[PDB]
Amino acid sequence: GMEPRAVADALETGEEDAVTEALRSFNREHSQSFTFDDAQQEDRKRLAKLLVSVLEQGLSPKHRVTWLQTIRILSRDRSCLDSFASRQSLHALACYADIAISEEPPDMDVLLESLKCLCNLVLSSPTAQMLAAEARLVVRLAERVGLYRKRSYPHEVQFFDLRLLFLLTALRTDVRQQLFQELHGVRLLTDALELTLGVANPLVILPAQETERAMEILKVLFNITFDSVKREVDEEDAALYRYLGTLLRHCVMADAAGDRTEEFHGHTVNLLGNLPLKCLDVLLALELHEGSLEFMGVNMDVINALLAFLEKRLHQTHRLKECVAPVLSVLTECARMHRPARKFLKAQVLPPLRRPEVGDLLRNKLVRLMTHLDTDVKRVAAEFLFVLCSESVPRFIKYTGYGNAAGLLAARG
Repeated sequence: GMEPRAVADALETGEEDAVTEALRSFNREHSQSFTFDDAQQEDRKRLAKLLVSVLEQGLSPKHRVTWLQTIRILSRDRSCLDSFASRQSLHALACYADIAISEEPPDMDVLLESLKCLCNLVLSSPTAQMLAAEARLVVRLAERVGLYRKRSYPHEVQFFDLRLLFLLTALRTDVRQQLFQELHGVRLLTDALELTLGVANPLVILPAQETERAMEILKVLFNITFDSVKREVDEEDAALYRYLGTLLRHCVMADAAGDRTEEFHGHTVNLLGNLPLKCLDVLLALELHEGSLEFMGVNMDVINALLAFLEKRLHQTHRLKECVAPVLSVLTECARMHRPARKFLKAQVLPPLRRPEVGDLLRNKLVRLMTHLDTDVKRVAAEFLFVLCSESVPRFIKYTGYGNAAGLLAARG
């Protein structure tokens, strides 16, 4: 086909017409991933060195898309990734992605292809991660995310904008902190989540690509809130998180296209686990439609859905039981906040019957978690049933058996 040597040699040939066709021929074959060959390792490296020197000096406006395409393809290789991880190479991409604090009109295809290059370099090059922080790309990247309602940007550039935001905040502590503290990240991404859901008549089904965007938003929101929320929050912050929690309540009650409904709820529940737990009362504020689950004059659709997610997530896991802790701690706080919730979950999880650990029952799988290797999963499992048991040690011992309940009574002191 179009080998990397022949593309390199075509570049050593000075004619711009053969380099244009040889790049397009290379961009057609190697666009998919199974074209990757360990035999063409060095020939891909020497071609990157040729292209990078053009990029950090300026790409001609004509055929600019095909030049970024070959770099986006070569950026999938960890060997050629170094050559582009330079201060001016990443400044060129940031300018073509329009997030470089330069302009102070957009070709949507050059804009998107640059974003995919930055995502590949930031993903695996710690030098690119450092230089992207230093270039403060998060500033105008968060700004474009806030103008998504005014500026009709395509789905692809919206997805890779949010993915780069995800990669920057996951891989750089400083960028994660300035999105939260200086760039109003929670409030900004909360508005982006609502726009992506079409909320404000509940949301029942989310389209395939609106789900893809919303999951990435939930991932960035998880990053900037995982350790930055004090839970001793302002009255203004408590309203912001209660607003965000209301959006997550819609996600809990909704469905996504494809099989993504499982991943979609997991991201939702993960974010709920980061909220100030007094803001979780929003989960119980859902007013009673008729077409509901009712318990003691309170809507229990939300808590039934979380319970369903717990029972499903409990089945799939074998040794990654950590992914069950977020829904457990959300359901535990509801049972503390609410009395009809404490009583509804007690009937569903620990119904009066007549061997606490043996069995395929939900009560049995939970008691098995009280004897576990992870210290957090074993504590959230016991605390859940303990709260459901009205925090009574004798009743707590009856349902869980004393052998399993000894850890909770000893650790609590």
